[PDB]
Amino acid sequence: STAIFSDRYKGQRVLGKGSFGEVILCKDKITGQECAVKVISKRQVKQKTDKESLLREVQLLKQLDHPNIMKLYEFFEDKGYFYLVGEVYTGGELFDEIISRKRFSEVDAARIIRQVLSGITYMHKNKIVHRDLKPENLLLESKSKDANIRIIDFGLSTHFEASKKMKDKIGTAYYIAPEVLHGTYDEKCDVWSTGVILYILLSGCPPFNGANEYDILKKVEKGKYTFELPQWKKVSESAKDLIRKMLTYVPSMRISARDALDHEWIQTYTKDVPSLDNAILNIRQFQGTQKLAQAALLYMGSKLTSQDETKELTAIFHKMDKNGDGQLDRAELIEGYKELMRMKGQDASMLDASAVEHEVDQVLDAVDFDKNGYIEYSEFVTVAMDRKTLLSRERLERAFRMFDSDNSGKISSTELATIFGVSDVDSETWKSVLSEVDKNNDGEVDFDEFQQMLLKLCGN
Ligand SMILES: CCOc1ccc2ccc(-c3nn(CC(C)C)c4ncnc(N)c34)cc2c1
Repeated sequence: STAIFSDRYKGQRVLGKGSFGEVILCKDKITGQECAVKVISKRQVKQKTDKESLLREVQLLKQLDHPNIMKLYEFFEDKGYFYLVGEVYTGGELFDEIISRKRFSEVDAARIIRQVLSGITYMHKNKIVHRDLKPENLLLESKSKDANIRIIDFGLSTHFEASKKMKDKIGTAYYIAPEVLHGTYDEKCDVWSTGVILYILLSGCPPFNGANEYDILKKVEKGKYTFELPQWKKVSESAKDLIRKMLTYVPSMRISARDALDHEWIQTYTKDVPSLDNAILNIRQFQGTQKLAQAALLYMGSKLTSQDETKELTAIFHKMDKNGDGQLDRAELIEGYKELMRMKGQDASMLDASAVEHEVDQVLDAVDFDKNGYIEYSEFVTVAMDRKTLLSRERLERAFRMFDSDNSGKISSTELATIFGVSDVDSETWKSVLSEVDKNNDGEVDFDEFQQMLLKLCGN
């Protein structure tokens, strides 16, 4: 008989959203082992391969072992989902840690890139390609400072189709190898992606850039880039030589991961070296922008999900309310909330019956109602839904504050252009919405105004 994920694991909390699914911090019900589970919804993510081929890849991945590669422990599958259980890392994304440091030299970059190349080299030896390598897939193992980089998502993109949705696409275009765009690719695509990441570590700007996703993709496909920016004047010849070799257009002429590890630049800088201050500055701006556009798309999504789940939940309860007096008990609210999850797939957070009981009790305990009596469902619906959004509403706010590095209270129109370009919101569409909110021609918006624009960009 098939083994069941929630027989073995309980959810602690959501860690975040990555490629193909939500990632949840889980705990083994017997051993207390904490793990990070990536939950992939079959409704939302299509498979590329047969079951057979996926099972064999999983089995291989459970056996592979390298210090710069996320350890996979278990794999489960049921009717609606795939569950990929792996080791928890607590150090967060590499670039998030880099923006927090006072100095950053080529030696720091070389030590980072060596780790990435070492992980990749090993995976290539095992005939596993990443293809979607980017900064978000480089996690630090712990929150220490000599912490190792662990690369996540190796092998996934071969078996599951990427989302076409921008909220899931943010960041992808800078890093993708040109040959991946055209369909004929091999493991060399991962060296290209690393070259891009390295270019960014040493200058703070993407080598291939543009005002929207398609403009970025157009630059990538032409494959041309330069080292003419001022901050390249501070950088060694050997680093630009390696970059050139990694960003070589024709894959057969591009350096391999293994050979890159032997490059002069890696050798010299990983065994009287200035800080790259202008690069740190550009990376923190790049990062903040990426994080705010991401938060803007999630917020818009969250509002739409709420509009959808509010009405669904009310209809479920109306139906359930046989007598029609507006009064359900706690087990009924639970059955209805379950009914909502049965219909939805959005909550990886509500893995089993027991997580749903708990969530109901959280809402009741907020709403000043006794859990042992009968309850007005319309009031319960109102509180339950804010719970889900405000997470995104307060993360939106948090992300607006982090982007506003000067504590000015405002985002300029130029900055909005940048943010919406990354978010791939049409230029005349956002300006139009900004016209409707900025009637004083300040050419800038505060947080509430920004939020209002986003509500207008999602049909509110
Ligand atoms: C074959 C590789 O496929 C997988 C399988 C499981 C994963 C579990 C966690 C993560 C993961 N994703 N994230 C980043 C999230 C917050 C976006 C993690 N943070 C900490 N520890 C982790 N392990 C993760 C990625 C996975 C990728």
